[PDB]
Amino acid sequence: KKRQRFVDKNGRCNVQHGNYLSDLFTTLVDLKWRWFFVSLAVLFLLLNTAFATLYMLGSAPIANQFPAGFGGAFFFSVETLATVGYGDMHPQTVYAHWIATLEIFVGMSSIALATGCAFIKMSQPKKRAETLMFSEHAVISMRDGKLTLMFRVGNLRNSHMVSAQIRCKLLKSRQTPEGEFLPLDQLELDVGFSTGADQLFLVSPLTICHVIDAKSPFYDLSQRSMQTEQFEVVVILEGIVETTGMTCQARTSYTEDEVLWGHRFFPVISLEEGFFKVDYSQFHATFEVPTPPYSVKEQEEM
Amino acid sequence: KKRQRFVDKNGRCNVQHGNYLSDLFTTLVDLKWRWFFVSLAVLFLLLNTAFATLYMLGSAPIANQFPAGFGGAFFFSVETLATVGYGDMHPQTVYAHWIATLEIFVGMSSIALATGCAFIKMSQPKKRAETLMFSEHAVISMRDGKLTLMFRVGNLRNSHMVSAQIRCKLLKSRQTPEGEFLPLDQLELDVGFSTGADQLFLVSPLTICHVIDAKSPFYDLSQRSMQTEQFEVVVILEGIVETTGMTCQARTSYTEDEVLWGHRFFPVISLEEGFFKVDYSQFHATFEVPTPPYSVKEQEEM
Amino acid sequence: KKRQRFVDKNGRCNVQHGNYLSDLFTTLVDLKWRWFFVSLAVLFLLLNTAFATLYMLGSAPIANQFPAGFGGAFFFSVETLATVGYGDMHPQTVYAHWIATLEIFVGMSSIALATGCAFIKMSQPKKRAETLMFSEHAVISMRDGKLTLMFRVGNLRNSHMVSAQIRCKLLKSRQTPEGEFLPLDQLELDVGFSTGADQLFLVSPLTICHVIDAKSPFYDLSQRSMQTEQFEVVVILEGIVETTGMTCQARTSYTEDEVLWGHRFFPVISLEEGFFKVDYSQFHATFEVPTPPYSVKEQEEM
Amino acid sequence: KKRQRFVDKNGRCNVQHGNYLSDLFTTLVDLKWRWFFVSLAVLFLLLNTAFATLYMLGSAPIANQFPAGFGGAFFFSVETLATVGYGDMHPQTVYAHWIATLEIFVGMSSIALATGCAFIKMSQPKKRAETLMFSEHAVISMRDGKLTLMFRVGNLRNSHMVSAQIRCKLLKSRQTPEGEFLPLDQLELDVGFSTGADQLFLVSPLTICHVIDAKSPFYDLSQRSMQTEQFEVVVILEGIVETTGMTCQARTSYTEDEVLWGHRFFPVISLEEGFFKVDYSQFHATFEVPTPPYSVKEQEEM
Ligand SMILES: CCCCCCCCCO[C@@H]1O[C@H](CO)[C@@H](O)[C@H](O)[C@H]1O
Ligand SMILES: CCCCCCCCCO[C@@H]1O[C@H](CO)[C@@H](O)[C@H](O)[C@H]1O
Ligand SMILES: CCCCCCCCCO[C@@H]1O[C@H](CO)[C@@H](O)[C@H](O)[C@H]1O
Ligand SMILES: CCCCCCCCCO[C@@H]1O[C@H](CO)[C@@H](O)[C@H](O)[C@H]1O
Ligand SMILES: [K+]
Ligand SMILES: [K+]
Ligand SMILES: [K+]
Ligand SMILES: [K+]
Ligand SMILES: [K+]
Ligand SMILES: [K+]
Ligand SMILES: [K+]
Repeated sequence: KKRQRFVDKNGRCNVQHGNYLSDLFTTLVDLKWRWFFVSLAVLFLLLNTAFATLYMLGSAPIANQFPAGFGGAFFFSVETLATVGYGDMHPQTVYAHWIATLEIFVGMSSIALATGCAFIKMSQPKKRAETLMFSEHAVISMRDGKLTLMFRVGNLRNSHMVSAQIRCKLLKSRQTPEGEFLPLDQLELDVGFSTGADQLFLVSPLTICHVIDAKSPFYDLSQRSMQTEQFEVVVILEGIVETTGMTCQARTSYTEDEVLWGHRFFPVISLEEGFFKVDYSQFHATFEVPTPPYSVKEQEEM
Repeated sequence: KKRQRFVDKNGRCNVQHGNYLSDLFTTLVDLKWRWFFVSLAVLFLLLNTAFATLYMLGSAPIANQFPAGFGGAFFFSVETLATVGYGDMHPQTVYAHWIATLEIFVGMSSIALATGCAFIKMSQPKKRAETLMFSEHAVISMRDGKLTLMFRVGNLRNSHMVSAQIRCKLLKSRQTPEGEFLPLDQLELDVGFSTGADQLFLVSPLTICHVIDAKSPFYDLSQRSMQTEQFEVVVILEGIVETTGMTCQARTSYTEDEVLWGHRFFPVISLEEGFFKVDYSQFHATFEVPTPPYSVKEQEEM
Repeated sequence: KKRQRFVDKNGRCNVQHGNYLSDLFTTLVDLKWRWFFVSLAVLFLLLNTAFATLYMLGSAPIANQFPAGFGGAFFFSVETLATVGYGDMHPQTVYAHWIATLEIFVGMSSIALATGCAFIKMSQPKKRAETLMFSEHAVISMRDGKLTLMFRVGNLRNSHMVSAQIRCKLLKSRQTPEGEFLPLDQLELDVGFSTGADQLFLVSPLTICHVIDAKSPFYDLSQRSMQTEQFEVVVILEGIVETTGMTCQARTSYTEDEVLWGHRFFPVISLEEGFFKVDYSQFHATFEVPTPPYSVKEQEEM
Repeated sequence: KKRQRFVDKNGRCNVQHGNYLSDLFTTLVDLKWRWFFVSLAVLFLLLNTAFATLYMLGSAPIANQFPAGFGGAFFFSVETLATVGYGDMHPQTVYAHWIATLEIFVGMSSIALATGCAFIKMSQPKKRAETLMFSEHAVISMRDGKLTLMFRVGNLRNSHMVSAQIRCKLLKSRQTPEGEFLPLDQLELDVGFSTGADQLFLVSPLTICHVIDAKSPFYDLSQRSMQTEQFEVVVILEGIVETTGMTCQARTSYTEDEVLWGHRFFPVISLEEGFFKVDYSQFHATFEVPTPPYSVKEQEEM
């Protein structure tokens, strides 16, 4: 179908490199709460099954063991691991006392670790899918007298984020005049770093602008050349979740075929009574407007 | 009465979008401590009422159940959910042991979650209402030879915040020369991003300055045009609470009618004996000063 | 003695403003560990004394109460508040069960809160007094062909901090040409914001430089004028404690009499065998060097 | 062998300065999990051995003490310190009640502290050794018409970091024209601070570039002078671990002998099917390319 992009529209990078709970850690945290707990419950049962078997290795280790056999050892383990200590059943032998001592340490430890995970889980920002949105396409048309590359960004579910900032990079394979091969060269796309305009007040959707001039990597991009050019505009938006103070990031990408020459976005903001309304049905919509086909370079130099 | 502003003086945005505890989470945390705990107490009682009924489904589930009936099941639940485990009352049947096992897991879980919430609650900065203040009005008058837009900001209750930074945006509906409709266009208002002056040393109140020149959105704003202009200056102040390391933000807004042409603020700082005193009675006060009615543009080009 | 400075050498601001545990919170956290715990121990004893009296209001509330009287009620309270629940002593009446239920809730709550405080306490950076140091004096002399204001900063106890940044403000009372009174006006002192040099690699001590040119507030400062000038250079250094990720700040100040014209710092760095040594005995030391008495302005315009 | 560098290739600074758990704190946290817990287990056993001896100072302090003697006092201590409270063994004397009360307080405290440490331990980023890599050498050759200093950086184990930024400093001993001795003077090496290019999108390896021009400290560095020059390029890369929101830093260094004149890096990126592959075998590899031996200064002025 289409060429292989380096970053998916959802922000996922299609890279592959070559030849302490670090990996499974994020997994646990990533899990939805219901599966997070169902997950802890499983470990709980396993640890209890394990210590229960250890107690059974000794003879009459537990006073008033009920029910007799493995079952009682299991429930005693439960009250021990969680430090409940009803005590009707309790260690009756030195061997049982050592097993209980070890289980008590392991139980506190496990509670400590599980508690840490819960906190981090709680501090995590909601998935991008439900917080930040980018327009499917970007466009290029004249704005305030200059050919401009634009795309839209909006913050749905109020994720109470502050310190919102946006950065844009152009990914393109190229060869330098000296003959250096640069497969995924990254060029800066100025979207406000020199005016402070890249520090966003993102409440309602915004149309991000990259002015195409002599310093822009798109200085010589024309309607025609777009048809044979190969590039990828990568967008990075970062913010901090106020409630937690956690820094989050949302990313998207626009390949050459997802940039529409001679288009303009429809507005999404409208003034009502008591408030301004955001019509999300127009979020991705654009329409054609009179735009010259020439690159800024062809125009400054013709 | 007055037009509909996009941001209230208190920082609240009047926006409305279109068609895991995420929402109720902030609510709980937002609550005052007394209601936070009264809130946890309610859940505690409910969980205990719930497990108490479960125990009652079995026959003589609890040894020495006291009082007989639901009451004893309730108190046993209490000592179980909180992992106290006095044990005088304790599971007497396999059924009761399974219910207790489940309750113990739920109790640890609940303690873990409630503990997480408490921490976040503790890390939260005090409300703006009691930490950062903005002058009710902004003014425009000559300072150091240049027409300047000014407003005041101060930090009351020492919220031990560092990394204090301020940003200002001009919100205004406009139409581009190419005919693009921009309902809530955001233009940058330079208040120090090019000198480092936007990185504030906020101890005593400060008068924030926006120099009106050729690059300012207010380049052609005159006393006369102000009377028919429609805009909103949005102010964003961010800082970090030292004690907790949490990043916070305070916002305010100034509509065209809240900007006074030809005014100057009264001073609030005074040198005493041993310290400098801040007279907050003059915080919002301004007085008229000789100021030309022309815009900077009319003056540079007349 | 000397005039009243706005910021003490130790970073303390001498300001006074006018007419939920927020205040006492920092106090507790500020406390040294030994007093933090001795402080929690006191609350523990008080809470236990309180619940002990409540139990005593009922008759024979506790089974096997030992010792008889208040003492037994106190120890039972202890095992209850901390959720130990030995259970030899346990609620014997409905009244005692309600008191115990309330105490159990309060105990979990207290443990939760105390645990939160401990975490924050642990995340706090060590006091400036033992982490960041500033030279007692600043100096002004020629460096690389330009009159420069300099002072020294060093990081003692490796506080594992990253993202170290420095900012400098000139505090001075002045009157604008238009007649505006500005008691504590803050002017920016460029120390690297336009080269990235304000982002410090602070391992060994550094000499911070402010080049005095036409854009500097000190453009017309001469040896003579220094004798009658009144100002205060406020220095703000911020960093993040790597281990905890907490942002901290150290501040100092230099009044006009603490700035030495025609001086240069002695070096503190020396190359040994296997490492570079820092001689802190030379940290504050400076010596006189041939320096013209004229301000940069008198020199550019003479 | 080789001269003494100020920063090792692994980021370690070879500095030595002159004449509350702060030091041992990082140690504990630094420890691998297995040793972290084995470490807590030791304290646990010691505290229990200690309280066990205290109980033994009294006569028949514990009911149903089992086993008789120190052993029973030890196990009772265990159930007390961890707040399990089986209660079969329990305080029988006022003396034992006071010791238990003290142990209970110490146990909660210890659990609180250990829990805090665990959280911080969990929030720590994985060691650089397994997260960020720098090329062994840097090179200098022509790129896009300009003599450029380059080195490579890559992020191995996806440490989910955002807000990635890079800074570069030139460390060199020098003497100012005025005769000031500067042993370890730090000069800024521009690697994108004026284009936003220092804010990296680090997924696949990147070649960092420092353009050598009139403002560069290397303006007069030639192939010949490199042979007798003495300097050290220090590289600082900072990022935030998304999962935890913790800011981390990786550093490296390049002495004059580790900078290869007239070299170029081999590419590491290759386009496969479904993804872009990173060949880490070429990471450190460079080859010679036609490069003039003259410094930029000799060339601009010849
Ligand atoms: C007394 C019981 C208290 C239970 C409290 C449960 C809080 C669960 C919080 O979940 C988190 O909410 C965030 C939004 O706030 C999401 O961004 C995040 O992804 C999600 O994991
Ligand atoms: C042993 C018992 C210890 C109890 C400690 C209770 C600490 C409660 C802290 O509350 C928080 O204080 C912050 C200011 O410090 C406010 O900004 C924040 O809004 C508020 O929620
Ligand atoms: C199993 C018991 C574990 C006990 C752990 C106690 C850790 C105490 C940490 O104190 C903190 O250390 C920081 C430096 O690391 C200081 O900057 C900070 O001011 C100080 O409050
Ligand atoms: C119910 C039991 C749950 C146990 C959870 C154990 C989590 C251990 C996390 O360790 C941390 O992982 C980070 C990467 O995620 C590393 O960067 C860090 O160095 C390492 O210390
Ligand atoms: K118990
Ligand atoms: K018990
Ligand atoms: K606990
Ligand atoms: K942070
Ligand atoms: K944090
Ligand atoms: K317990
Ligand atoms: K218990």
